[PDB]
Amino acid sequence: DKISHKIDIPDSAWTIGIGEKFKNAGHPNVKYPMIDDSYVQGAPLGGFGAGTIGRTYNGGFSRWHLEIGKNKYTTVYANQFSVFQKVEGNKDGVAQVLYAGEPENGYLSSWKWDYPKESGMYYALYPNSWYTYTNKDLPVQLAVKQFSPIIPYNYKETSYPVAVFKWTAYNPTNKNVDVSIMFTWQNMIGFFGKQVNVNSGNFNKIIKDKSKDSEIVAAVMGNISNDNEEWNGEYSIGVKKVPGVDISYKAKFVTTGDGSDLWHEFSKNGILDNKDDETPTKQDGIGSAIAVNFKLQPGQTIEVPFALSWDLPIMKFGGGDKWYKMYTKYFGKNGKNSFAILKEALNNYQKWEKMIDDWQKPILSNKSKPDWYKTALFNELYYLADGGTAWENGKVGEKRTNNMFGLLECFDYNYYETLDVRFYGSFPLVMLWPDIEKQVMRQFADTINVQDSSEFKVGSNGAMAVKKVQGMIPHDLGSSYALPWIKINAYDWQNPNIWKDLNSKYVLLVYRDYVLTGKTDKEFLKYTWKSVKTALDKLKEMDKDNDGIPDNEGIPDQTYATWSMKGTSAYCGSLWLAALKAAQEIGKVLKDNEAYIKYNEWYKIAQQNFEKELWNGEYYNFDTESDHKDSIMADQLAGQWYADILRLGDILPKDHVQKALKKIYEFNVMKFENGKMGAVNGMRPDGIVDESDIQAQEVWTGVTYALASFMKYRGMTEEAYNTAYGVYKMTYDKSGKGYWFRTPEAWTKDGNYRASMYMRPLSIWSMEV
Ligand SMILES: OC[C@H]1O[C@@H](O[C@H]2[C@H](O)[C@@H](O)[C@H](O)O[C@@H]2CO)[C@H](O)[C@@H](O)[C@@H]1O
Ligand SMILES: [Ca+2]
Repeated sequence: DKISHKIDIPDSAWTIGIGEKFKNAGHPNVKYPMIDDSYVQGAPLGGFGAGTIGRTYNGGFSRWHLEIGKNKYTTVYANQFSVFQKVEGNKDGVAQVLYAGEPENGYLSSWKWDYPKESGMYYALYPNSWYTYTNKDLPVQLAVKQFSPIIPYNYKETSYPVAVFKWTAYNPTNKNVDVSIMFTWQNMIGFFGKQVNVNSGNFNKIIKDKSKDSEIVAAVMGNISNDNEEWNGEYSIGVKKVPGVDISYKAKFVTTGDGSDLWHEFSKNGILDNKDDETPTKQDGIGSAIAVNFKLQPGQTIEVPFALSWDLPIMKFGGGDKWYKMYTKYFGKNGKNSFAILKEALNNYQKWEKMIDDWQKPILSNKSKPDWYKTALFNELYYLADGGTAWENGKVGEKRTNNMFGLLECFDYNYYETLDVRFYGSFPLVMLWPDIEKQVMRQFADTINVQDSSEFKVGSNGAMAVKKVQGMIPHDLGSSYALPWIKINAYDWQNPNIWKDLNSKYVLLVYRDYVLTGKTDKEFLKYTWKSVKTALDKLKEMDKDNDGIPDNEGIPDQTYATWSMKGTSAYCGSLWLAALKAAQEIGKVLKDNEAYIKYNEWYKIAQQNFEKELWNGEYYNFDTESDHKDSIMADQLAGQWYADILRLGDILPKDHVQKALKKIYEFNVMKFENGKMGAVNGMRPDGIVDESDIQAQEVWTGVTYALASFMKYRGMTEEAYNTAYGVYKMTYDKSGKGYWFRTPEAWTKDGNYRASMYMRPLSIWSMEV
């Protein structure tokens, strides 16, 4: 491995061998159907709202999120990098596809498949990933750095449907070596969004752009149609010329054939025919090929950049709504702009690299933090781009001031911006992309007073209920199978209009966003104030016994729905206390003196009653009226956790909070599988897991990272990192269950999971407040 010294892979990068098998991978622990795409994953490529492409550690372009809100796992085998090498003075060379595997069907059989094991590594520190190629039969060693320009406080490049592949090649041998690197890409127009004739009209063309300081050669893969539809647009691949390399290309080869039309050229001398065949296809799959060839003298290094772009301007949801994607603001909406995007990337990727280094460096250079934590902190951010992200730039067939945004809860539970989940999972947005965060919360503000009197069938019991109640915050802002932003509350399994935590979390989220963006944005507080007051006032009406706190009703009425709460609960109670104190402070800032006085009286009354009803001398009871009331909940003081973040001070006595957290650490962590798997949600005071409901027996990844941050703020440094460590281990480590780049909501004692690719674990960013 002489190539690793010649590139800058950080030590915290997640690593695995190319072609490595993994023996202990977990699977779903529920009886209903649930996604399991295996452990062959990688860091995604593509910006926010662009649609993402998951290239795996084996090198395949396999996890497709280009259809916004859908997860499609299938390797498009034609999409590859391939290498040709010949030692100078030798008659023949070798050619090899850089993919640890082979096609299932008989297509592309003439290509050299099955990149051997123990011959290279994959590395990932999102948004960067790397492949190294160190193979006995390849004299020249190769590495590629691949990324998309995901940059905090940048809402432009961060949106781009683009990837850069910066190759580095080094000759450690005593002889000159001829080397070719080739990028193949299938014309994927019609891969989604066409019932019939999936390839028909597809055509490829070569573009050459020589502009003194920059020669670029690119294949543009489009369609003859000018239909402005979900499926139509362009993919492009290309390369920038550098000193000492020459470029060759093949505009059209058949992907639904044996491949020899391309391979017989490339495997001969690593040089292609430069044939520019623009004729459309009818039934055959087609693709393009871009290759560079060069000669490396002994000890010589060369760097050559490739790029990939996809101009697919329109997203369509299942309800029929068609929206333009965010990036269209910068490149246009007509779907004929893939080359412009690619050219931007090939001429600016070095700037983008430095911008990425600039925002990672403060964390990476802090040597007081262990590398494992950085691996998790950065790689968890995969979900921002990969979570079915929707970022609109106008509805198809119409100007507008704001660009609505949606991140999914997950693909199995296909709901945009699920509020109770985003309470934990929105930390990276507020901290790194605050304008997006604020926009999402204004979307929620705008839903508060919406009334939908028509009824729906509640799935868990069968009872009918009102869709959307005035003054109650929605569970979500819709589904990709229906109408995001328009038809809210797509979730019907329970009735969110009776939930006791959503209104509180909403208020806490509003004030969080003000506090963590510098306490300067009064306009944001003004925009949201009516909704805040309404939300707390409607929740006050659910106080039955007149203790000043909303009553949980012993039925599904909060986040932990099936692990029911009754009476005053630690969870909803603490959130209520914190929300009231947050409302007080907004009151003071906006000079709404009556609101201030009101919420202050409500706060003091509820605070006293909370302490009296729930403090047992060691921790806070789960609730007042359940069968499982003395259970130790991991999330018992969620309100106080947010109050620390919001700099709202002590809603509960310091001494009591400290004891509760020590108890949670002693029990929920260290008495659950030796504290190597996170915090189990519920534990009985006898040191046995609360078995009243499945949820209680689950570790929730995002709850645990949140709990770690809470411990950290309260000076429990060792406990915080030990708690978080178990979540890292399960996700990323060889001893875990192989959930890298698909971190689930939950696992049980056995390490099997529920709901892979989940928003909540983004809560790890709360540890950086
Ligand atoms: O995991 C907590 C999370 O649950 C989500 O509801 C799931 C539920 O967990 C599952 O048991 C059921 O079969 O499916 C529903 C989705 O329809 C819920 O969306 C979240 O609010 C909650 O945080
Ligand atoms: Ca009450």
